[PDB]
Amino acid sequence: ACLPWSDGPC
Repeated sequence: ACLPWSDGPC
């Protein structure tokens, strides 16, 4: 699950 400050490849 993508990160808040580092979403990335969801």
